[PDB]
Amino acid sequence: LVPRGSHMDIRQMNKTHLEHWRGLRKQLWPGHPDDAHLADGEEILQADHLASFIAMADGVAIGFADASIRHDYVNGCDSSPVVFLEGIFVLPSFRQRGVAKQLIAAVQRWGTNKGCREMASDTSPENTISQKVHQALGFEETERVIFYRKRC
Amino acid sequence: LVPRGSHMDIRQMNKTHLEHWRGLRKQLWPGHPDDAHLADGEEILQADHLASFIAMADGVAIGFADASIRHDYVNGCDSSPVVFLEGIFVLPSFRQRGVAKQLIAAVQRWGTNKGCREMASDTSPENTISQKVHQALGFEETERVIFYRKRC
Ligand SMILES: CC(C)(COP(=O)(O)OP(=O)(O)OC[C@H]1O[C@@H](n2cnc3c(N)ncnc32)[C@H](O)[C@H]1OP(=O)(O)O)[C@H](O)C(=O)NCCC(=O)NCCS
Ligand SMILES: CC(C)(COP(=O)(O)OP(=O)(O)OC[C@H]1O[C@@H](n2cnc3c(N)ncnc32)[C@H](O)[C@H]1OP(=O)(O)O)[C@H](O)C(=O)NCCC(=O)NCCS
Repeated sequence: LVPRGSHMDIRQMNKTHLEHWRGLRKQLWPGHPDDAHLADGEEILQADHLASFIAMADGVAIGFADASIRHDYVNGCDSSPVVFLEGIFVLPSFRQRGVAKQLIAAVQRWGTNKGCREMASDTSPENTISQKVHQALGFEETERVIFYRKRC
Repeated sequence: LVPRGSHMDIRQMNKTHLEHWRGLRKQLWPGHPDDAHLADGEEILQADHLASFIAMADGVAIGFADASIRHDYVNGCDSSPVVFLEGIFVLPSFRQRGVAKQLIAAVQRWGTNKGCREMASDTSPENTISQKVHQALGFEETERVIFYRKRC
């Protein structure tokens, strides 16, 4: 069978996606231990406010997005709760083809169905590609900020 | 009575502080309507996770701080929940005297007693004075980021 190509599926990560997801995520956060990633998957799966999305193509995972629902203050946002995009990543060899586009779309649709008026997100200044992408997908830059931590 | 000066009290904003607080806050967020500020005071007062602190000096309000407890992800933080410093402001004519220092201290002590391992905060790049202050009070700059919003 050849006149076509071979479909891509954006699916919500359930437990049978845990290794595909872990595999891609190790490349978004190289520095976060396999154990850590596993812990996270468990947490995500079970939580009402956490969701992930995997973009499967011909039985393999080529991109994912990590969304959460924020009930706290959220830089540049007017309403609550907010659908935040915590992490999105598409295998190099599949970028600029609308994958992250669909992934982000499925993170919006999830957050809409969960009450969220706005889909927030964030990126690093050194991340120009990320910055552009956000703009291309209709995200408006709201504010830039510096964060601090102090132990209690 | 003269050999001394005249004590300053950092107190947690209850309802009999609502106009002193509103008065100072109008100068942190000029652009937020008196109505809005009032709404906020009500909300703060009643919520388990919201707290404010007023620095009273000789019966008048000279500085305040707005803290919240964050249960969502928090840029540059390792634990949850986090005591976030949403807003701090000290009348011009009282800065550089340790007021914000005590105010921030009382926001830490509140957030400690509420489980928080870390006290987070944030500021704008154009805010050099804020930036310095944070450093002086032992806050380490964790990360800088750009935020985005998209409607759902
Ligand atoms: C951000 C990232 C997920 C984008 O993936 P993607 O597959 O390239 O996304 P899309 O192809 O759907 O791009 C959507 C839009 O961004 C633009 N864009 C994508 N890649 C771009 C690039 N590398 N440089 C400039 N513009 C780019 C597309 O042209 C545009 O399409 P449009 O014609 O509808 O405007 C990224 O490439 C990634 O996979 N790697 C690093 C992870 C990262 O940056 N994370 C961000 C938050 S954690
Ligand atoms: C940030 C602000 C609250 C500081 O108030 P403050 O009364 O001056 O704070 P403190 O005097 O307790 O200062 C603590 C430390 O910061 C330093 N500092 C204070 N003001 C400073 C200034 N104007 N320039 C440089 N360093 C400064 C103090 O020297 C230092 O004391 P230390 O000897 O213990 O290191 C500010 O001045 C304010 O009131 N106005 C604008 C509001 C704002 O910037 N908000 C920030 C987050 S919403």
